Amino acid sequence: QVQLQESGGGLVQAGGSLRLSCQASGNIFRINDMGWYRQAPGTQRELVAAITSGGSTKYADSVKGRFTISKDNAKNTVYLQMNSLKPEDTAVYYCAAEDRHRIGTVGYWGQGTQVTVSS
Repeated sequence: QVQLQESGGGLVQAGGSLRLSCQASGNIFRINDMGWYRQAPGTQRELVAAITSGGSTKYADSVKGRFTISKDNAKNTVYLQMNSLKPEDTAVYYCAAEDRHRIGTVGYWGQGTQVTVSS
């Protein structure tokens, strides 16, 4: 099994930038797709960005053009680069990983990292 650990959250002024990191450890070879979800105060958890091992990406319309998901294989980490942050990006952000032996669902979750965008 696999563990996911997020970091890089915090407080940023509207219009500012923030880079989240998710380091995977354990049985790395088991990871297939990875992604970032977020859960704003009161709302449901939503998929924000996803990446495959080969580098294919996708984004929710609400963040597309502003957020970039990427990976560093050597460091076993995936990133969420968040530019032009708006107050509505305020949420707990969660790292997620698909297990190759159970495709189509999340196999592993991080504990979540708080991003607060001030007005």
